Amino acid sequence: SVRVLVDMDGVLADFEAGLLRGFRRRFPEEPHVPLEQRRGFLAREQYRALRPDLADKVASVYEAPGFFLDLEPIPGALDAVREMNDLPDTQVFICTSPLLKYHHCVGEKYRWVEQHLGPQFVERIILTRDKTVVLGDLLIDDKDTVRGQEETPSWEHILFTCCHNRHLVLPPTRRRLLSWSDNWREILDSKR
Amino acid sequence: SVRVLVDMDGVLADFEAGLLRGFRRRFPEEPHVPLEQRRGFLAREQYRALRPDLADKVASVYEAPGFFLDLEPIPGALDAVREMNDLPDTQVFICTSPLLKYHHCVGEKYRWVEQHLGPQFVERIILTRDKTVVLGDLLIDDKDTVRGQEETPSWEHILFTCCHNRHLVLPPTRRRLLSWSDNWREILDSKR
Ligand SMILES: [Mg+2]
Ligand SMILES: [Mg+2]
Ligand code: NA
Repeated sequence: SVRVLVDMDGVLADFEAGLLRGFRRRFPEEPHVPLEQRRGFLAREQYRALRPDLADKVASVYEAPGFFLDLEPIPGALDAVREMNDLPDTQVFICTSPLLKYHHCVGEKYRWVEQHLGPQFVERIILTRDKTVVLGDLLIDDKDTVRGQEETPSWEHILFTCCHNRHLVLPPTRRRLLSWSDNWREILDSKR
Repeated sequence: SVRVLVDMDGVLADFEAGLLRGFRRRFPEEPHVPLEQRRGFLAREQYRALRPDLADKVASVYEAPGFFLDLEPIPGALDAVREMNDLPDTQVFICTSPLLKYHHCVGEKYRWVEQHLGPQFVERIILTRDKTVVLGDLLIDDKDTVRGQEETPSWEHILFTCCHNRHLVLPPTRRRLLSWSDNWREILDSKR
């Protein structure tokens, strides 16, 4: 059996697109960061660098009620996770971190899964700020480094390509998924 | 470092006492199950056995807004988890399962931890319906058996005594903690 931990923001749910659209809607006069100029995992810090007052503004978008509930799916993501879940000798968990400002994030993530993937996938959510203490064979995640209390996680991190990580070049000893069309089944097969 | 997974309901937060209190307040005419007569992990099924329509009435208590937020702490629990978190070479996570009816459970659990233990402990929450895929040395949990996709969890389950499990007689292979005034430090030491 192969256990796949599938990240939520940037892999199933399009956080970055949601952030930019909410920022453009609520702060139309201010400078913004086009998606393909994004660099680094923390959008708030790139906005701060653009202009100091933008840090709190962009935070207000992703901390607002409804923000997580209303995110659009990543193309191909929901079909892929459905397909993956239905493979023999495969199990899937959705392994996601809440924001530090958790209040409108935790419940909305559960509802987003319920609505987009259904009740069977709600039961496969793991909410944690430390993914390294979750046992699995693979972690598909857009964060460029996934760190925590286990120095040597059980899983292999598969970087899922996203605007903020596109610029990185992995060494030949590592693998990137370019998108959900980039033959994920072969990565799972390497663990069988 | 020894990593201790600490359950929430029945170990930190007194679910059973809150359930009974809420049931007696909402349904003051109805028969109830005194805590000392509780048997089996799921109160709802004991109520169903008492009279079939009581099952849904008890569920309406623990599904109501505020139910989780308003639980009282288990005696000694908050002090013990504070002391444990500060021990040298010791890691604590709060590892808790949401209800299937998650809506008024997930956010309320985060707020309960924030209020009773503080923001830093909120970062130590792991929400999962499968605790067997969480890495640790020890799981302190009142559920009589803790099962999931790993047939042999990394952790040793320490059964935390609660009204519903007290009469359970276990083989000497399974260890029990009678309360937070029992010798939990020795159990941690047995893994160092
Ligand atoms: Mg992500
Ligand atoms: Mg419990
Ligand atoms: Na399957």
